[PDB]
Amino acid sequence: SKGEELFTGVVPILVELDGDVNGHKFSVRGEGEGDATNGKLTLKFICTTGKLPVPWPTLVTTLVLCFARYPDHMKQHDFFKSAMPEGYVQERTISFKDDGYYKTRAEVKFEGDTLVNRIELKGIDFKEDGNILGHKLEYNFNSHNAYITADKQKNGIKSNFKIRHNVEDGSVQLADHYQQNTPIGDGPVLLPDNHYLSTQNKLSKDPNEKRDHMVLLEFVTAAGITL
Repeated sequence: SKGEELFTGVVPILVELDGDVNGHKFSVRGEGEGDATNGKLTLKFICTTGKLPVPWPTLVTTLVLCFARYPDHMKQHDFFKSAMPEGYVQERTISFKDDGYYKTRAEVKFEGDTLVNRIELKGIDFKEDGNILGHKLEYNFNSHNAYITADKQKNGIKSNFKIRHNVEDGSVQLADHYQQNTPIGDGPVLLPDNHYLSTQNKLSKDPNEKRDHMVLLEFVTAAGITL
């Protein structure tokens, strides 16, 4: 696609999330950069409203799939870049087993030289003293893969995948994601054959940062279509 040309190099990223979970209002701002040539993303996120009232790991998937590395033989299946620079809407429901759910709406698009992900998140039905409101999840993130399918009726893609969040007591908290993406513009996009994205996330802290924050390194690689 033409949009892929915008991703030859490292591109600055801005992420802005406004959230409301069981009426708890919070905001997150992230900045960093991404390189689709190796699928590498590096960002630092800060909660600008104080302590983040949900666990950082539960926001990773919400907080830019246009930076996935699509191998040469798969570039005709990269919807995310094909929608750029005008961008796409990414919507999810994320259902936490035995607990509440998030609904998210985001726009991912260029503003100048910078790729911006701006999200509104609503969480409801979370349990008092549960893993989410109680912050009982380990500060880590399991590698995972997520399958992408075309949604030709909406000129977009859809994906369903589960995230396993480790709980402090050794149990697992599943987060079942249902995702839809649709282009913002009316130009042609690439609707893919079935494939998957392979994602790894390293979560860390900045020793000099006093605010509640998350340093994230992510690799995202497309796979599942042989030459």
